[PDB]
Amino acid sequence: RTALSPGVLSPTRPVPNWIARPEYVGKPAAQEGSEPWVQTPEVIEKMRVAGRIAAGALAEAGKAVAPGVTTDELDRIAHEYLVDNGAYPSTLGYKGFPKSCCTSLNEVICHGIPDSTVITDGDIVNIDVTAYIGGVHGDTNATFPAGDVADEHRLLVDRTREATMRAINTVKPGRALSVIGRVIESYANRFGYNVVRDFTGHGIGTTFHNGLVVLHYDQPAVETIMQPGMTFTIEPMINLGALDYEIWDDGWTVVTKDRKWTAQFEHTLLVTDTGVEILTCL
Ligand SMILES: CO[C@@H](C(=O)NC1Cc2ccccc2C1)[C@H](O)[C@@H](O)[C@H](O)/C=C/C(C)(C)C
Ligand SMILES: [Mn+2]
Ligand SMILES: [Mn+2]
Repeated sequence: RTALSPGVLSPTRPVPNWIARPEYVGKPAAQEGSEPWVQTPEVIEKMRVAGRIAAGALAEAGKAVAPGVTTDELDRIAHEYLVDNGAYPSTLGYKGFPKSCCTSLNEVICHGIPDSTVITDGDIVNIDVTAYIGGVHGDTNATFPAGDVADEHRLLVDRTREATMRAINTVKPGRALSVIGRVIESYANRFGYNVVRDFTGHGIGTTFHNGLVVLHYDQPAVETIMQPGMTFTIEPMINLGALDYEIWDDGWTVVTKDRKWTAQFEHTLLVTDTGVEILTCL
């Protein structure tokens, strides 16, 4: 189709009052960035719940991706899943973000705002859902095809899923955190793709972005070694075209400047005593 432009947002969706809000709702910023990177066993138990719920909501929204649906509808479906399972949608009110997930079509790198945009045949759409429950967060995203997607776009989506999975498989106690982005970027560059730098994965736990940064490109200056009980996301955004990007007037939606398409996948991971566990499985 043509380059995307913003549509119209629906009103704020209410959350039942008994579901606890993260502290950052309504505030300019969150109290995050200095929390421990290794979680207690009690928080890891709570994060398995949050991760399962976020994974259910992402799958339920994903089922609705089809030509003719709006991105606003994918948000209604994710929102209703979260609140029916007693979770707060962590994006809603983080730095004023106005919706309960991010929906990023085609050339949107990330942080697309669900709205009246209608998906058509051949689009790809990333849906990114985070659940807050039990005082902890779980964060996952995936790119879904709508209709008959062109080969070059189907391959970019399947290879971005593959790069994410190959990076997950490196996680274990003692591994250098920098191996994640060496594996992702070495694999993506086999095909001529370019791995986004300015947006990264992150530690997550009782806070959304806890100060730990997970890079998806090769950066051996990072000295961090993975520890049992560390929790973080791997969420590479991979571009067909160049890395240059622009931000829309809403101050959220990030688009490639050349309008070439881009895909992303994300899980929340636990470093176990021997390897890795995906917490955002249902
Ligand atoms: C691509 O997006 C990731 C992202 O911006 N990382 C940054 C890594 C990092 C490191 C330190 C501090 C903040 C951050 C955010 C983000 O974590 C998404 O996965 C999340 O679902 C969306 C969150 C909103 C839209 C509410 C922001
Ligand atoms: Mn996410
Ligand atoms: Mn994330």
